[PDB]
Amino acid sequence: APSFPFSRASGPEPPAEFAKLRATNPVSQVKLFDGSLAWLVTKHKDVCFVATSEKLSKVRTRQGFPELSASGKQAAKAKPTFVDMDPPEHMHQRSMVEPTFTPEAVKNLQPYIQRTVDDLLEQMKQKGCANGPVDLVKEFALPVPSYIIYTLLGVPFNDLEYLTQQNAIRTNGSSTAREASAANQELLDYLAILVEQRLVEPKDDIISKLCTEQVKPGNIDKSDAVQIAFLLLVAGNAAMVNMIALGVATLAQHPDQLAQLKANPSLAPQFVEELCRYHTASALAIKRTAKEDVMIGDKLVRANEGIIASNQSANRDEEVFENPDEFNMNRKWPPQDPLGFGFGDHRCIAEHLAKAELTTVFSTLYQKFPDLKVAVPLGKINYTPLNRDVGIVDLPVIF
Ligand code: HEM
Repeated sequence: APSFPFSRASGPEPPAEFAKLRATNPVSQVKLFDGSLAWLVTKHKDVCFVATSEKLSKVRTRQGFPELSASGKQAAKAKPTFVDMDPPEHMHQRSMVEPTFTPEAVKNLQPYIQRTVDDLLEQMKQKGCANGPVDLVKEFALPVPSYIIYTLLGVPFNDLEYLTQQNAIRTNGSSTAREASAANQELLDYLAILVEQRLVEPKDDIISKLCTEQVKPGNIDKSDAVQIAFLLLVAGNAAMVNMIALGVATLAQHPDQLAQLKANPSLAPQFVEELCRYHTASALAIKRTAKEDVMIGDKLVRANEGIIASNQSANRDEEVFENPDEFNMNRKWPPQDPLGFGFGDHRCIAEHLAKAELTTVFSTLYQKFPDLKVAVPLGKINYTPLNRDVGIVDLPVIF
């Protein structure tokens, strides 16, 4: 059984194994870092099955849970938030914070999203690039999602810059373990103060709603509110930053599509759909154990065995997506959903918000900067480590 996670074939490419497995061994066992085994599912239909089957559990205290790193086992001991709950606990908690993320609520947030993007672009323009290229990640891909989720959560404007830097430190590959941990605990400490403040004087933010609607009635306690707020901050931010950077890189790699997008910013929704299919920035979240035996394709997954369903692989499944390794923003979409945001009950709470952030970025960035260029050869872009989720660390640009 091969060691999993697999390493990307190269900076921007999925691991090579998936294509071979889809063709020859679509449900197979892999070996995790601790020597334990897990079933790896690679076809779109089977990923959807795993995502929705009521015979499978996200509860990490079940033995056989496929923890992928030593730190993952550590984290499994803490009180779970809804990301790791099954029904009925899952929606009991997830519903406490869904209202901000509904399609309609996101539609009404569009002018706020646009303003945030515009303001960061204007700053970038005034900082300029007269002495040399600037880092698109630091100056734009990082602050856009960070500023939005922090503001939604209830952080005041003045504190965004420092807290954006510290949340980045948490996940920067360059951070030492100490630095990352300190930044983590620091964000938690910050959030705990905000919870105290909003319990005394609520404001129009997600933390206040937790406080008034859940803490004060005794449905959850203050610590729970902190953890839920924290989940919402850290679950998707690194993914968003990576999707923005990858989109810029992908457009540079496919100049005619950049040309099309500049000529018609109304193509941004379809560009984002293709981007979220092609670059599966969160590929390791659809994990389960079997509560009882379940058949998947030609395999029996027994009770207490772990399963990993690769939405990355699903998104490249030739049976669903014609010419799947072709980036094509004019793609003719099939009836089956791309799985960038997962599937089933646990499907990304923020899918609508993420897509709105990305659409706003890709309908504005090249209007503001029609001559934006990556300022290193595309071959030399600094991607995330090949054994981690796809992403970009920094991206020098000129404009
Ligand atoms: C482009 C950016 C993003 C991508 C690609 C993405 C992708 C994902 C994927 C693959 C999952 C797993 C869903 C499943 O279990 O089937 C997920 C879950 C989740 N995401 Fe995102 N995400 C993104 C942005 C966000 C943002 C902006 C937030 C927060 C605001 C967020 C919050 C969450 C949470 C809380 C969950 C857990 C949902 C549950 O288990 O009920 N995500 N996301």
